[PDB]
Amino acid sequence: MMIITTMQDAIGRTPVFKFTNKDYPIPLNSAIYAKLEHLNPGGSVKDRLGQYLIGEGFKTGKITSKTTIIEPTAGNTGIALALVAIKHHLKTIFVVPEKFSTEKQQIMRALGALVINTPTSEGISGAIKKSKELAESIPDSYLPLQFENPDNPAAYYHTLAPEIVQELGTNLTSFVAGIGSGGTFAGTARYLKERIPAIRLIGVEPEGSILNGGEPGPHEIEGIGVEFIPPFFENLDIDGFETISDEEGFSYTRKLAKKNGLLVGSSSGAAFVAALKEAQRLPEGSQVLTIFPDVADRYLSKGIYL
Amino acid sequence: MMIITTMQDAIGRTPVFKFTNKDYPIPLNSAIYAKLEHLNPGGSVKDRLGQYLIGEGFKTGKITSKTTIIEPTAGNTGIALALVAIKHHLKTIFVVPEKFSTEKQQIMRALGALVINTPTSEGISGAIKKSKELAESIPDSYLPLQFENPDNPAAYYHTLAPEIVQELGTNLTSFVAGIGSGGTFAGTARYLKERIPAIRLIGVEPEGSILNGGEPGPHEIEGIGVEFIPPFFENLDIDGFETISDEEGFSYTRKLAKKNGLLVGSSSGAAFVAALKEAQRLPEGSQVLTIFPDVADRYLSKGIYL
Ligand code: MET
Repeated sequence: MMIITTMQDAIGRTPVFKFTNKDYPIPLNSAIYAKLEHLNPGGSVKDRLGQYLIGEGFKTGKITSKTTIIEPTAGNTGIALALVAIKHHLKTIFVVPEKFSTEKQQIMRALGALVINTPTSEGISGAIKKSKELAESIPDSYLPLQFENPDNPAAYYHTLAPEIVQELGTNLTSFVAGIGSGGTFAGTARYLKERIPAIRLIGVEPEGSILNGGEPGPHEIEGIGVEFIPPFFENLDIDGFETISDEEGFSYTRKLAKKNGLLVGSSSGAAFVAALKEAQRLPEGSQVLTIFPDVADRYLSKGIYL
Repeated sequence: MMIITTMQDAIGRTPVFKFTNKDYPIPLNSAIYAKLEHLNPGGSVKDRLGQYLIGEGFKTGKITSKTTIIEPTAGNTGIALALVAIKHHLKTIFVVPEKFSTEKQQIMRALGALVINTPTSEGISGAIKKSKELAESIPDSYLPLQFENPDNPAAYYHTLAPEIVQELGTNLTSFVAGIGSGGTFAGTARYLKERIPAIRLIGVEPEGSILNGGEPGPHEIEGIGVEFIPPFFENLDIDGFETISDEEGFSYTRKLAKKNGLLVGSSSGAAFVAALKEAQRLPEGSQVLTIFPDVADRYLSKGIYL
């Protein structure tokens, strides 16, 4: 491999898992390609976001040696920012709704971050509000606000999307990806659409998310789901959103481990189910791309694998 | 990176982290290189053992298509064997003392293994006894018994050690590694000694292990420690053993996360402190190799980072 002097040097260049009709009920000569972002050193796709936000921040002068980074997060963005902050010894404060993965919060604190909790029932919106309060009261603070910052999708446009095309070329029928903030989906989709105008775009949410108009509500699937429509979707021709039940998402999370040796989180299982439904509706020979965002190990304290 | 159809394709080719006097009290022009085996897809160095045992088993006829693999394990070897078994659809049975490592047992089961528990107070020896009973009573079984099988050190001799010399060359002063069964240390040391006759060999154990003549007793560090001499050391010229207290091992586990963004187990922290002591006693310009065996994530329920 390589000799590294920073864990930042290990971010990206992740493999792609190829699934065919020999693995799962998929049409003849069709394939699903899953970009394995869980193999990042921070254990999620958000490692790329962290690296990009801090890197660009130093270039624009939004981040200096004096800066405290404050961000609301479900966990992974916090881990990624804390990991990347180490090289420049930046202080970090993450606002996390309480019952999101305790493992992720432990890891954030292990990396030197302060973790402040908000109530689970105010969701991510409550975390955003609280993060804004802290920033006003902390000198030299910087609030990336992944939920609205166009640098969120741009991170993936510039890092993850080029890697996909480098490995897979332009022979893709569809791109299917879970939506939380919407950055991964929107940034990657923009890049693919520029090179593959005919590609189909499917966003994936759990039951109790609002993208298909349904009522908001709790869901065991963690990492995806929106409480507000992401602002990153305006220039995008999205073909549909796929709503995945907890039962189905966890079922395919368990199958990915048992059948394929992939130890991925419930948001990966959800994305995979959505990719299987998309492959099943397309002609033979279709090539469907998805992303597996994070590792299963941060959810062992919950049901995952039961 | 690559397109893979089995998670086995992703075993090995791990990076090496280089530490200098910028990071820790290491003499001028000296360095510590840590082979990052925690980044294997099963989360540990044992992935190499699993891959080797199954590969060679097919080669010698010890394993065929409807062999059942049986092994007593306190976790990582079970994960590795279960992960590798998937490709060839082999069934696996692991005998694990109840209360040894829950997270690791969950992962074993997730990968398709049957996990059978023994009493905690009978320790690993109770698991070994029970595993022996199963093997006799199951036709076409295979019972590696890693703790006495010479194929344990051979795995590292053939896989890990050549990879290290390809990346780092022959300018190594010392090899410092934790001892559980002793396979990693013995296999790697044999190969390094052949290529680098002057290399120093230091085995690492926690307090309450017996290699430096201390009294046997429990230790919170997980994965390393012996209550008796491993049978793998007969033809090794070992320079010393380093006994690491739980306080020191856990302290350096926390430092690796906080200072370096490395999320590694307590046996990595222990190895690292031993490597730091070794670097500190050698001339300027010395190059010390160590191995970080596994990921921190499987120990968050045990307060690894408190
Ligand atoms: C977009 S939320 C930020 C963190 C990541 N979504 C997680 O699940 O931890």
